[PDB]
Amino acid sequence: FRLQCHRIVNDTIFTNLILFFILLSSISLAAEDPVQHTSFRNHILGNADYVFTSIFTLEIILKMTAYGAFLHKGSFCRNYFN
Repeated sequence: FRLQCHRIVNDTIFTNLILFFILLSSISLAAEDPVQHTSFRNHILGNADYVFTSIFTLEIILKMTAYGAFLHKGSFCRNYFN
């Protein structure tokens, strides 16, 4: 029943997580269009960015709980999850 942690650490999860983080940082931030009205193309771009951010948050939270209830105390830098 503990093979889930092994699957989380294995299966190149780190590489795809890095790729997803880089792509979300590049898309949801650089392509922001600060000074604009609601618009149509900008509106649908913002909606797509919101949906992508939501699904990325969902994937991050579902990829959590690797060690279980032990990373809360021994967290040198895992506290970023907060």
